[PDB]
Amino acid sequence: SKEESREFMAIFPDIVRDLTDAGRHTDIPEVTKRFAKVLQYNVPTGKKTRGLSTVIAYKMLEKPENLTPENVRLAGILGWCVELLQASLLIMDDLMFLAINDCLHVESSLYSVLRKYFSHLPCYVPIIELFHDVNFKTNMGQSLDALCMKDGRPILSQFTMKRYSSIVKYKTSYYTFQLPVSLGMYLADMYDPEQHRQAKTILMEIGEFFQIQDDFLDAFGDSKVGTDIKEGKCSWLAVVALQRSNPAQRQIMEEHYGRPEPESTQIIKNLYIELGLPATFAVYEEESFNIIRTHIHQISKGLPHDLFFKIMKKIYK
Amino acid sequence: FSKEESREFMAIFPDIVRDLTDAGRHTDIPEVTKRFAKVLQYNVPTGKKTRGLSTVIAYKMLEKPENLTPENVRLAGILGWCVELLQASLLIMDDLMDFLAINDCLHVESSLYSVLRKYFSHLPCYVPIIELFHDVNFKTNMGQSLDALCMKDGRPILSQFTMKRYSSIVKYKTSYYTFQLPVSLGMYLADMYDPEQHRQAKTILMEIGEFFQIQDDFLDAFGDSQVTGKVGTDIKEGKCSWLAVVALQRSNPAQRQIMEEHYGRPEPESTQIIKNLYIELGLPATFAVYEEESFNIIRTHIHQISKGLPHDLFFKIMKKIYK
Ligand SMILES: [Mg+2]
Ligand SMILES: [Mg+2]
Repeated sequence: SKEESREFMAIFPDIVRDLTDAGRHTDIPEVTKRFAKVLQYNVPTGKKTRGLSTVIAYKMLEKPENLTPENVRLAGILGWCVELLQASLLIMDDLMFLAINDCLHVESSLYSVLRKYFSHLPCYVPIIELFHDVNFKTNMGQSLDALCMKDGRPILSQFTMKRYSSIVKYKTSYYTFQLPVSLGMYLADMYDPEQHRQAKTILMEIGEFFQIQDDFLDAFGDSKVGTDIKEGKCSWLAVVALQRSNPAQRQIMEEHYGRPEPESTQIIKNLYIELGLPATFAVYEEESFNIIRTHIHQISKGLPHDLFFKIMKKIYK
Repeated sequence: FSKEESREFMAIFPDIVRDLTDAGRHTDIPEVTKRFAKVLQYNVPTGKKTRGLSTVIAYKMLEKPENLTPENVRLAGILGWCVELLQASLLIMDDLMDFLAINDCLHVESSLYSVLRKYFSHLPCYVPIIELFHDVNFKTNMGQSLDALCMKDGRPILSQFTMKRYSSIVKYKTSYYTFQLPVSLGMYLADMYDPEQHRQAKTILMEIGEFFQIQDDFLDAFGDSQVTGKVGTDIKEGKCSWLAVVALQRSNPAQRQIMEEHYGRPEPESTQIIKNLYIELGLPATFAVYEEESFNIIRTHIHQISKGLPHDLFFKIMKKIYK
């Protein structure tokens, strides 16, 4: 809603003041002034889907009578901590020392925000541990992604659906889907590991569709102009292409996948069309939607079905 | 450090590797975990481990003798390895900025929080220790940013080379994680939470940290390469060195123009011109006076140490740096 978006965006200026203009580090004003610009440039622009998802999750997990402006604001601050992590990850991926240090500094700042607003609450240690664990798992995901590339060349023998599913889970789904919902759960004082486990099984399945759709639209979407083929990325399209390819089609992937020449991108796009990847994606979208929806209906305990259907409608519709 | 202290500390390392890579977790991604074990083994346990062993020595000299069990000294060792994980992440990053990727650097640092949760999450010192690592991380980042702001394009900004800025760089970039972190970890593991005690320690440790870096800066230009086993490149790299800061303080207009023209140039001739100016400006004699004056100030601050802190810990740390 407009009200949700506006109240969330209104928190950002207070976070910048907390990190750069709170009377700390008085001997190095040039660094804190510059850090405020780094935050202002890199963190609050474009869509804040992960941050707003944290507030939505909290609103639908908490007891209606506990949903106070103060508590919704705490959910918003957790949302901004997720956006500080998102900004650190985006900046690094765009860069790939002053630039690199800025990404580490943005990520490090979220723990200062957690200490200021949550150190006095029971959810403090669970939330800190969640951020630590998600950071470790994200690093493992980036490492698996990099093990699909040798020199500047994609290793197509590594492009298996099993490896693809693991990359998406660790590199993307944990911090994009699990982190917002688990933060909402902890702020609502839901600590039952079985509740977090059940949420995870669903959110990892939604996360996999989210990235497969992103991969499909990289090549077949209507105008950014997608560069997955050029960059030799382990994309769902490349994985399914290798499954469906005859030896002659496999040779085309080996020769042209991950080449910089615009003709090589066109050759791969044409092969994807020849292999019927658009039709294969259409079938996956319908079947995955139906399968996840069945799994949400089987969700027991005090987990609201409503939250997972809302997340689905955002991604699928 | 004693033979027993060193051997007991080194015995912990293979456990931390198994804890992080071979304890039944991340069952679906064995290629990544097997690789990460090699990243830890190849980068973390090699060389001197001064910061890690300093954490152990700090704990042993701060804790009540009756509480110094093998189990507690082993927890001090695990905290020391958490400092060495941080140190390995910073050293890998320095080497990449001059096989391993940037992501490995992030992964090695992230792993220390997994070790902290495993071994300390049950103790009252847990949140203080986590918050100390978070704060030292943020301050180290600020130090690295301040250091980077002394360079514009590929050239040093000599107007930025002030003693005030140099002192702030050494404090935030180096002294907090190298000197404060080991001692504050030792204090927290000994259930010493008094901010006055942490601040008393900090006053001394930041003074030791400043001499540590000033001596390192001096030896970069004036050290014996065959003795130190490294050829110094601070002049070529245009680093905000104590030598450069003091040179600019002592320089007449003609001497300053030599720094403007030749400081941070790749040509070996330019390194010799700057070294000759450092000799002309009496930087060796200035360093000798500083070493004597700083030793005496630090020795007195340690003699004066209060808040029930042990003077012998800080004398041991000082003695190691001044030799
Ligand atoms: Mg994409
Ligand atoms: Mg040096």
